[PDB]
Amino acid sequence: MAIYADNSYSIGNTPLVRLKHFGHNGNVVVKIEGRNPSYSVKCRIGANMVWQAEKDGTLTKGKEIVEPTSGNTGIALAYVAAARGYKITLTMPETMSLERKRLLCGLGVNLVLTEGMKGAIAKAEEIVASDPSRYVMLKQFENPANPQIHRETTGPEIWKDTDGKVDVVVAGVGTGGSITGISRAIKLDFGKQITSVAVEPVESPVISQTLAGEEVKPGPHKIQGIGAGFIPKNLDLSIIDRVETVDSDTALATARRLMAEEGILAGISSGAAVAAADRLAKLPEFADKLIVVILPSAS
Amino acid sequence: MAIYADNSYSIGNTPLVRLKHFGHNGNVVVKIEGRNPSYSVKCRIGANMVWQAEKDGTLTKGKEIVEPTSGNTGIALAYVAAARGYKITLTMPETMSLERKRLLCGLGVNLVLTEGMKGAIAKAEEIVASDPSRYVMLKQFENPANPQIHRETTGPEIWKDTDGKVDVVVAGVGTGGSITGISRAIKLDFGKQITSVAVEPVESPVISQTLAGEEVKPGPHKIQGIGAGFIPKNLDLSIIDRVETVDSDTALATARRLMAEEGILAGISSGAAVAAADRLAKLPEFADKLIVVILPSAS
Repeated sequence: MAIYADNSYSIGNTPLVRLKHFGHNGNVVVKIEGRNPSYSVKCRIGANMVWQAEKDGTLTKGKEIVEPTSGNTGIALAYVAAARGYKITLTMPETMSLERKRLLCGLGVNLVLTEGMKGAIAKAEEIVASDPSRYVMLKQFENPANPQIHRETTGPEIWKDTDGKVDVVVAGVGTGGSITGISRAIKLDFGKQITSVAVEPVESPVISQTLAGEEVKPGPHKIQGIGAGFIPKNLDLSIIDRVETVDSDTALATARRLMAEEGILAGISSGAAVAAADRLAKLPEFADKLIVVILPSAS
Repeated sequence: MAIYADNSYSIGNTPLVRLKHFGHNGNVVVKIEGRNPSYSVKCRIGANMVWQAEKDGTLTKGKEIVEPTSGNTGIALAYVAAARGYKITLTMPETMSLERKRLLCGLGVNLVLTEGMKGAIAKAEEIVASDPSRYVMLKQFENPANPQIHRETTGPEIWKDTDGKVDVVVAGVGTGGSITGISRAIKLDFGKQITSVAVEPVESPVISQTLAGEEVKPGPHKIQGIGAGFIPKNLDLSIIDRVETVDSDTALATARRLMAEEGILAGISSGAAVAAADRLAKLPEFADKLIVVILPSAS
């Protein structure tokens, strides 16, 4: 019966856990996206972007994946390329975690060394163009199969596990696919007018500055996985009800609290997402509303 | 609806994935116990041992857990003590991973430094006896709630997800609870005469030497999580059909293969368990039999 044909098909069905030391009488529940292959939410889009390029015939036997590693998107693509027998080439800067090196190289990846993150993007492109018929780039910030997998899985899991009671969905934005696809699932396919809340670093609040017509001022920050410093094409502004900003220290402190007080290990961007939800959760406005927060990764 | 009241209740329902480059035409399927809170199988027993001591009244508000950290059992207990509001004290040797230190201390654990693993056991005991009314020791190698949680969850998940077709269950033995409880579920509660296969390091094959009446010769090895060098009280010899030995290098190489060829990240003890299953899987004897292998952890 329920035996997945490869590890890519095992993505998702991640759990909902109620928070005890956050929110107001249990109105904050978290979706633990770390209970995933490759230990992050990115497994969903790594699988679906590979899957869709197969349906497209833009990806076939003997074609080699190339992608600019967005830390976690590289691991997810790596494990999927290995699960489906594709050669893969990832590009990311000159250092990062030497654990991420050993892991990617352990996953059978061919890794490419560039000199920042806009810089790594380049050497992927000149590698793709080095031979356009051997190489496919998936482009995670604009590939519609990124939000589409969330509209098809992440959103519906939230709908089913909350029996339709979900009132607010809180999610940080890196590529924007999670909140776009979730919000699309619940508003458009299920028909409930929830409050979609994007979270971004207060140190780089380009979504807030954009929507307010203010000067867009990207800046350095420590909240890994969100705050790309621009509006991704996979972030559908038309569906964002509200934007919440969080600073790195609060985002970190919140991650520590989730561990010590809830027994939940999550990355700093989950701490940012929880801090934002807790803020909403303690407005009387949201006192009797079920808030669901995405925890995108483990650590 | 499906919202867990704390992280301890979210244990389990881990997935089955068919292996492509192991076994004979798909007869090896793996159970990814790393898709668990705390990223290992031990989450199941950390929860259930805490839960059962609560039912017992051997553990109540204000009592402080003490336990000799078996690497992964410490992390699982840590996250459960935090999820249920217990103070916890774990004992393990003088070094290990300074990441495990930061994680345990991050999980709110009070950590105790001893000078080997039989040595760490001692300072827990003299801490418990330092005040028997404040401290509870759970004793993972002999506590029946360890195999009992596998008879209640792990076994039945295997039964349901294979629609009863599971013929062989392959599992490494540290405390012995996984294979005991699984085998008890399938043989005794469901009534199928499967082949229960224990895996142990060839460098320390005390189960094989015992069952053969030979000299029991424990020895050093690198397969972390199994091979305690003795017969645990939670390992029910009466239910073991077969014992398979695996060396550290093969166990490691197999873990690498699972990553590079299957896209599955698992620890070295999962590599040992897969190597053993692959051996069985390529006996004509087992050619038309579904083999389920426990992958106990991520890394």
